[PDB]
Amino acid sequence: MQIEVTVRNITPIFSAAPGSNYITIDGTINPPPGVSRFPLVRTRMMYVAADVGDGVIKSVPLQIVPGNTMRSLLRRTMLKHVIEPALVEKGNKLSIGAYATAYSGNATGNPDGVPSSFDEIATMRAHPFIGLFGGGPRMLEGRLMVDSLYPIHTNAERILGAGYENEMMSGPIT
RNA sequence: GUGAACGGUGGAGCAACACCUGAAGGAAGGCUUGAUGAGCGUGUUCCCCGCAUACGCGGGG
Repeated sequence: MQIEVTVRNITPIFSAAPGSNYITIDGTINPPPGVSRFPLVRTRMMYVAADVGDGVIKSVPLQIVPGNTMRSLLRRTMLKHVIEPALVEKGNKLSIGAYATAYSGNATGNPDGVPSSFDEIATMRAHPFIGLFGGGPRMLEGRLMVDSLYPIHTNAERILGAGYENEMMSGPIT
């Protein structure tokens, strides 16, 4: 089942791309050394194959938010005000490892190499929260598939599948 | 006139069949482009340093 959540950002988006990048006072991202470089945390960018001219496809930049950030955000909002109220209005007490595995998919950094029983797998994939986000010590596969947040941009023209032919941003978005 | 002289290791044959690199995972917490350099007081011959070599030049406060 496919969900397409079209959102519009009200304030600027800053998902910091890792990397020691630098900037001059008048632009010029990553200059040659000696022009008094300033530290610059660029926002997250996905390279996307796109139509640059008639019959030519090139790997253009397109500024996105990664799907891991979105996946943890969805996990965090359901945990913050659908799952934890369902546990503390009923007085249920999750363990600290249970809290760690709920909020981050694992309790420790060492998954078990042994597989879990099939009844356990069926119960957790039939579970409302654990079915969405798997993992755990025995590495359950979740049912949820969270894509990265692309903008409605012509650079993402091959991403959207021509679902939206309007509202297509052409110029730079940064 | 080498116990020599002469003498083909040959023909043919499938390394091949099947196999998910995969499950989970927040780039983030904090951070004034704002200044800084733009205008505001002294009223006449007093020390010391070099070039000279004193006829004078440059010069410290």
